[PDB]
Amino acid sequence: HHAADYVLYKDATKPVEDRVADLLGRMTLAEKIGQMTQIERLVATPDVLRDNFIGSLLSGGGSVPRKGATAKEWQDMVDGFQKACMSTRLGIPMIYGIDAVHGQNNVYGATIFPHNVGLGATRDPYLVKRIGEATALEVRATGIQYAFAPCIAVCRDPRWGRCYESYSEDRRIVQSMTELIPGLQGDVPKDFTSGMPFVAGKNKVAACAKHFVGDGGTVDGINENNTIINREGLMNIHMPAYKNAMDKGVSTVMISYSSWNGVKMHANQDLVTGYLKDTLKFKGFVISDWEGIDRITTPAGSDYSYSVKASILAGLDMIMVPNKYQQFISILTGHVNGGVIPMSRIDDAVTRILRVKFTMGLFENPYADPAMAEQLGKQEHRDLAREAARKSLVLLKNGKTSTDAPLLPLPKKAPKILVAGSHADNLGYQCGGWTIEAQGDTGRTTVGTTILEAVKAAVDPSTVVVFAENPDAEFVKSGGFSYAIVAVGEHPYTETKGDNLNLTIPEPGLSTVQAVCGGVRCATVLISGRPVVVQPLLAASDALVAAWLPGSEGQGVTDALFGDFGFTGRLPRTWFKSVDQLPMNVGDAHYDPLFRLGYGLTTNAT
Ligand SMILES: *[C@@H]1O[C@H](CO)[C@@H](O)[C@H](O)[C@H]1NC(C)=O
Ligand SMILES: *[C@@H]1O[C@H](CO)[C@@H](O)[C@H](O)[C@H]1NC(C)=O
Ligand SMILES: *[C@@H]1O[C@H](CO)[C@@H](O)[C@H](O)[C@H]1NC(C)=O
Ligand SMILES: OC[C@H]1O[C@@H](O)[C@H](O)[C@@H](O)[C@@H]1O
Repeated sequence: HHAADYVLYKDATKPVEDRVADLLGRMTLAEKIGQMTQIERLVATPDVLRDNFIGSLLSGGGSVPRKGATAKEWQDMVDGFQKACMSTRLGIPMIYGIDAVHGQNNVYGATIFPHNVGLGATRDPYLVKRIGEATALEVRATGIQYAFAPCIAVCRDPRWGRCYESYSEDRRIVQSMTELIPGLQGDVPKDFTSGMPFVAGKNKVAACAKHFVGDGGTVDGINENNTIINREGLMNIHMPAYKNAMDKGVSTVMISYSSWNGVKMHANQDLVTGYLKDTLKFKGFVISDWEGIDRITTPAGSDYSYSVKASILAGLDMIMVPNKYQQFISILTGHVNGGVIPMSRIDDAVTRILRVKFTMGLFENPYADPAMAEQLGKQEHRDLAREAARKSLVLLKNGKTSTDAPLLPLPKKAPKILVAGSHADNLGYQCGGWTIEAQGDTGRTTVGTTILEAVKAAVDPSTVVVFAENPDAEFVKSGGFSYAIVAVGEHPYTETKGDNLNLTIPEPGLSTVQAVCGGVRCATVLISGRPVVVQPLLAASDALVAAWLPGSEGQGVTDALFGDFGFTGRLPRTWFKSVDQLPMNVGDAHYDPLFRLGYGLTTNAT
């Protein structure tokens, strides 16, 4: 279709499948295996990207051009890598991925939304869609086109260090929150075939349903472990939301480190090819987790030749190496050259990769848009996070006895109030994991409003606010306080570091609540990724709020404390009496919760 140097794959007016086929038929083995390779920015250089025809880059947690980098610094970095990729023979653009799992959370100044467990507490799929939308804009602010989200794990045991990344122990709630997908990617058209990939264009991002499948079903919540459940329960609990994701055009699917009845997901042909591809008709690309193929073996990495064979024969399309690309490419090339992996498998992986890239407009808009940089941390997005934080809060107690005056909502005007606790003025703790680093961090790590800052922004000008992180009982009794707001809870974590068999909050936490509430009527705000042992905190407190990990916008907390809005959140998980009960889920036979799934007290706006 027209000039003498015409190349059909480069013609934006042509159908995606025709462009895919046209380009695939021109590629060498090296160019094909390159597409299948995703590398860390930390090992990327212009020569590495060209010489190995690399398909994809990522940032792992904390993998950033520098601390405090601006949106434009990110764009410049991503465009630098893209320029190298576009200078290859075929000029296939790379796709750049990142964990934007509660906003664009590796980036300084990005809006940080509540983590998924709190979003489950909202029962508000449209709010979740709007968070997807805003997160797409903040990702594209940084020049990035691909988010490793949503995590649609169904966490069945809160001892797991990633339980906060699950919207609920109830698969129906997780299913409902797959609205994140069309928020991130755009709505699919009226005619759409379930399982096809979709992204609307340059203001949206490719999504990723992860981690397939049963990541939240592991024994005793041990991260990356074995999920022991018959096929019926796998399909009834862990699988459903993947079909909702197919229906909404999720572009990619990431494979889990976990095993199912002793078989490593990253080696499971029956589930990855037989089920996801052949039965759900998924036509986007399947990506590994980070050194996920390595972890097929014990020790991990002890037979990388086998890792490559097993994973690629199982049906994985793109491998998150993410460092040893030379070894990955060499070993895979060897296997193809020896007939151990057929060309049909290579061509399928590359067809899927290219399909997503052409569908999302990456060949038309390979570079960043500098007018998008100002989307990062935009006040309108912060307003949305603030609404989400407030809606996520679950009020568990509001009065020690049925005849007490209800403590919440608290008055904005009082002569003197106390804000206390390790979590009252600590932005990093209120954001939790996957914020600036994977494990998260402590203190003022990004731009935001702590609980203390939000209190001061909310109260009448005549109200004196005193902060004391860990006051003793006498300080409180002597201070002339009208009431106290005390905030405590878990420290930031993710993955295996978060696995925890006792689920008791660190001290001083309870001891501060006791000292404060002992002296003055108190609202306790518990910051956690999951239910934790809570009877002792309840016994001391007039009121207590499960605030989960509400993110950067602390004013969401005070919005409900001071009665600007009423409490509406409902537990998205069972609150256990003891960890000896676990696992214990709604619908179980011996169900003896401290608070059942769906529990939540309400207030009315002042
Ligand atoms: C589960 O963890 C146990 C305890 O560390 C470990 O020995 C076992 O190999 C793990 N199993 C799987 C499938 O990952
Ligand atoms: C509970 O578990 C974590 C390790 O997972 C540990 O750091 C913490 O000290 C433990 N708490 C108690 C009460 O043993
Ligand atoms: C709030 O308003 C409702 C209905 O409009 C009322 O019936 C309810 O009891 C009120 N709730 C509280 C906690 O006062
Ligand atoms: O950061 C890249 C990846 O790291 C892995 O450890 C996690 O399991 C994934 O959820 C994440 O996308």
